[PDB]
Amino acid sequence: SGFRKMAFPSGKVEGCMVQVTCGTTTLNGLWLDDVVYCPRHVICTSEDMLNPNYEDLLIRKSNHNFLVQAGNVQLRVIGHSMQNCVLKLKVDTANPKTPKYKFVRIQPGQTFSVLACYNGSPSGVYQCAMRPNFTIKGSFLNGSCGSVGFNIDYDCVSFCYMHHMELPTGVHAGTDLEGNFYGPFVDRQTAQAAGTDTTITVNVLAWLYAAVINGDRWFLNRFTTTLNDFNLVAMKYNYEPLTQDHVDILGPLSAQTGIAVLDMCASLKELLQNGMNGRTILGSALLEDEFTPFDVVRQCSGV
Amino acid sequence: SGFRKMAFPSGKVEGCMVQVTCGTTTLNGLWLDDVVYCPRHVICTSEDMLNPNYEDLLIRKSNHNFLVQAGNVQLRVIGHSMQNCVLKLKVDTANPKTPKYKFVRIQPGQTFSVLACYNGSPSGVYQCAMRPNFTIKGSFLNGSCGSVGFNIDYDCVSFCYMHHMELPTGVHAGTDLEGNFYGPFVDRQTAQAAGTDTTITVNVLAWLYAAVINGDRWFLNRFTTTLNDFNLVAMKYNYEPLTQDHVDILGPLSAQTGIAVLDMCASLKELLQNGMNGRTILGSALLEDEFTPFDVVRQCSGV
Ligand SMILES: *C(=O)[C@H](C[C@@H]1CCCNC1=O)NC(=O)[C@H](CC(C)C)NC(=O)[C@H](Cc1ccccc1)NC(=O)/C=C/c1ccccc1
Ligand SMILES: *C(=O)[C@H](C[C@@H]1CCCNC1=O)NC(=O)[C@H](CC(C)C)NC(=O)[C@H](Cc1ccccc1)NC(=O)/C=C/c1ccccc1
Repeated sequence: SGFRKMAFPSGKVEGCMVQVTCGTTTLNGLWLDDVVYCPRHVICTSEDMLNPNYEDLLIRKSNHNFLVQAGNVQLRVIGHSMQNCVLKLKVDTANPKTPKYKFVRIQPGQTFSVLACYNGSPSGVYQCAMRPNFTIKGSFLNGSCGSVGFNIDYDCVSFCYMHHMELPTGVHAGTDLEGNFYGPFVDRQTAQAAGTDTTITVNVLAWLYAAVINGDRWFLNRFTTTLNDFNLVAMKYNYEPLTQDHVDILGPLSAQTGIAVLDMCASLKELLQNGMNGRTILGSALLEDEFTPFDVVRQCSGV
Repeated sequence: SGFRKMAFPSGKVEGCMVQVTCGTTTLNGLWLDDVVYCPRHVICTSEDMLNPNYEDLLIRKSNHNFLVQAGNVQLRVIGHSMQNCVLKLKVDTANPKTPKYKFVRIQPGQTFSVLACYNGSPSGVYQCAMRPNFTIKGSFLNGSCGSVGFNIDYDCVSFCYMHHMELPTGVHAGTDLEGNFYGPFVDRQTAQAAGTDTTITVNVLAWLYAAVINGDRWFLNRFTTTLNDFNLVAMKYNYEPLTQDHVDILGPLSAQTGIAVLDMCASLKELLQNGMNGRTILGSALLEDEFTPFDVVRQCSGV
């Protein structure tokens, strides 16, 4: 028993982290085979933060402008290119620690582990969800760029996030590993706003099932609702619409607990309209939406 | 900026996990140099559970009754001994991945990272605190015994916890790596109940400082209190007494924010007496007590 915000074991990714310096700017790089991936804004100066044209800063760079350090071993850069908002630095050594890996782009509402690093050295690991507005609520300080997000399936690391920036609201924005930003953000010093966020309804339901599996039952009731009547309540509270595919995805948790999805929806509607009246669910006084149905099944395997 | 429950990178410990089987019972072991450490209840059977004489059970075992597997490689057990509630299995191979390490026993109120494992294979990593009643609120299923808790300083792994059991309340109990239980628990079958828990006051104050560092300021006030008057309120709400050493430990966070410790205590008193009136702090509607002052400093480093 127990339910915790759990990250994937980070060992396979730790072996991929290097330090990339260009000018007086240092950040993190991801070393896979003979390529190091890093945010392209490593080539920017104090003087070009509002109007940066990145082909040219790049055209004006040479291979020797990039110092790549793996531990205390210097890697020789033998080629450089831009891929959207990331740089690909070809180095003269394939990383012997390269895991089996994939570059996947994730969907809002999906979760991943972040390995926070500074100067190529990992600091900590934690779980994040991609918000409906394509930001993430992380923990990132100056020097955290090149910190990657990932999932692991058996021995294959699916990289999904590279960190680039913090917004004025304190939330975080980045790219997939092809260098394409999540959301309407750009790698400039512009104060940018994300759109309005919403709550990931299917995840809240999954976490309620986690609660039941773990013995928290006080919020259950006889009642059931229709999908239509639930979604009318959901939109009033800034919750995302629940689709039939969401209902289907919750099937296995529904079967394990014997609580029909639309029954659990009736509990959620009451929680939304009444609050908790001083009680907690799995140690929380708020409704939690950063656990996917997969996250619950993986962790609550067998109770 | 940002504040998350963050675990240490788990790579160094992943390289130490093995699978230990004796009879029909499989659990995890910790392989350091030429010794594998595991819970001694691996040698118990279905019908000796309520009070095994472990020491009778061990004299009846031989080296070949213990099968140890590191990945896909069987390790030969060449010796076995009991140290309190753990077993030391001497193997014929020193683990080439052994980090610099220490066996430390932690205090209630301190935190550590848990690498949850099954069949010698790591599943996830998360942060735990040792409760004042010597339990931990973890996520542990059947097969997770022998999973370890640890902190990392520089590149030295300080192991502090090995998992043994779940209490009827759903919380978890284990030993240090010398096999001595945290708290009044035994690796046998009784009606084991935790003693009454309390909230870790110094940690709540540390987390309030993290909140300020991260721009959550609504709970601040212009009052200050005396340590005596605060501790009278703390005792009323099941909070641990705040000592002058606690105030001293909070010094650096006090200086960084310019909020004197006893001023922050005045905010905490009002939070305890009024609640939050529907507001949140660092995304929480409850007062969080599983971040130490060190956890905050290390993460809210330089704003
Ligand atoms: C890379 O390591 C770094 C990480 C972020 C910086 C520190 C805070 N948390 C982080 O994750 N990424 C950047 O520095 C990035 C470089 C750009 C994309 C070229 N910039 C930022 O993240 C933010 C964007 C921003 C700009 C203006 C307002 C609000 C957000 N830049 C800053 O935070 C700097 C703000 C600043 C500096 C000096 C004086 C006043 C304000
Ligand atoms: C080792 O892997 C295992 C992990 C725990 C078991 C599964 C639940 N979560 C865990 O962390 N540790 C044990 O199995 C341990 C072995 C003892 C110490 C020799 N036992 C337990 O953790 C609990 C103790 C307990 C016993 C009775 C009531 C409450 C708690 N044992 C059980 O959970 C088994 C309960 C049970 C089994 C079969 C029928 C009815 C109840």
